[PDB]
Order: sequence, then C-alpha cells, then structure tokens
Amino acid sequence: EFTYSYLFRMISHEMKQKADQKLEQFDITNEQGHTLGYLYAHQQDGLTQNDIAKALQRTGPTVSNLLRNLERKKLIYRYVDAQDTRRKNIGLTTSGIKLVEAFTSIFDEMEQTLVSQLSEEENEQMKANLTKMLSSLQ
Amino acid sequence: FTYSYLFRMISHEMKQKADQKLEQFDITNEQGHTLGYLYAHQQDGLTQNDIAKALQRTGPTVSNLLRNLERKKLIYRYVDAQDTRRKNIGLTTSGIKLVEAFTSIFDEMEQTLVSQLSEEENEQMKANLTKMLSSLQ
Repeated sequence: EFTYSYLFRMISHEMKQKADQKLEQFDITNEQGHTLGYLYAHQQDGLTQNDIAKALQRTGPTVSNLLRNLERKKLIYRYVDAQDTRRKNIGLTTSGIKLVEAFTSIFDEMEQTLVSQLSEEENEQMKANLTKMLSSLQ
Repeated sequence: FTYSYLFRMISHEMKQKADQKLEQFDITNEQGHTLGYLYAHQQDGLTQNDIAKALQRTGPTVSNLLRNLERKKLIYRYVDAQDTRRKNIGLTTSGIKLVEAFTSIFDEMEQTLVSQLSEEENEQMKANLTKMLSSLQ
C-alpha cells in the first residue's frame, strides 16, 4: 500500500480516469490526446511515425492505427521535407489544432493541481527523481 | 518533463514488464496486484469492497475479477457472520504458492526503484507521492 508499485499505478490510474471522463466530449481517447499534444508541442521538429512510437512506447501497429484514426478525421496530415523524401513527417491540421487547444486545458488543470502540492524547488527535485526512476525501468 | 508524462510512462514500463512475465501464469496484471494485496494484508481480513477500493475498479468489474480467480481456485470467498453485507476474501494454499511464485517479478522492480533515491530521499518521495495521489482522488 505504501509501495511505489501501488502509488505509481494509482496516480496514473486516477489521472487516466479523469482525462477519459473529460475527453469524452471531444471524441478522442487518452492516447490520441497525448499524440495530438505531442504533435502540437514538439511538431516543428519533423517527427515521423517512428518518433511517436518511441514517445508513446507503443508498438508500431498500435500507433499506426492510432495515427490512421486521427488522419481519418483529418486531424493530422502526412508531409515530407523538401530534400529528405523517404521520411514522412506528421503534422496537425487546422481542425486538430483547434481540438488540442480545447482539451489542452484538461491536462494543464491537472498538471497544476499536481504541482500545487509541492513547494517551488520541491517540484524540481521531484521531477528529477521521476526522470531517474523512469530511467531505471528504461 | 510534465508529471502526467512521467506518471503515465513509469506506470507503462511497469505494466509492460509485468505483463510479459505474468503471461506464463495465466493471470492479468490486475489480478496479480489483487492477489498481492490479499497475500500482503492477509493476517488481517480483506473484504470484496476493500479490493474494489484498492484498484479502484468499477463495482461489477471487481466481482467479475474475483469470480475468475475463484474459478481458478486461487481464492475463497465467504460472507461475514456479523455483517451480512460484506463478504470475505481469502487466499487458498494454491493462491499463496502462486503469489510466492510471481512476487519476484514485482519485487525486483519495486527495488530497482527505491535503489535510485538515497534512503532519505525515498521516504520524502513516498510522502510527496501520497500527497499527490490524495489530490487526484
């Protein structure tokens, strides 16, 4: 009960739960919310289908379907850099951007309720330790 | 670097490593954690509702999970004598041996985590972590 195994699986369960409840209104799933967000935030980088797979820690076929779903809703688009052409870069369409800007608040609200329990430099030290722990599990 | 990322991700690495190694026992990650709680907190008696609160999986679901484990003969269920409304859960010897068999997966993991923070930092961390879990609930 005081185990990190317990702690961690619950702090994320409770988190997944609250996000799904809210995203029901956008017709997107937890994973897709996170995918769109990643595309919104770190998009200009040129990330491909593999890059999202790495970022989501999801099996190629999983993430392949996920992207294929969003593309069906035309919320993302495939684009290719001019000289580098066997790469296929993923980007947000104008509707996807509107969507991200609408739920994004869900996450930010949550993030805040989290960081608001610890002190100013108590959050810096905490994040440093999670990154270290998450690194241990690699 | 966002918490949500980290908490999501950490949990992910954990379910995945668990799921791989538990495949050989014909149980799921959730059932694994349940048997653990029963095994762990067993000198005391654990109720169907305590399991429900523990996961905290939906009402029908927990009864459904339990019925499976009991069909697997890993647990017995019976109805408290004082209070007709809660029912009690108990590990079978089969169940006890099974947990003892798989616990090594979860421990090896739980350990390499405490490993990462110096013993003073660990206590501090379980405290902050509990504080955070309190808010989301």
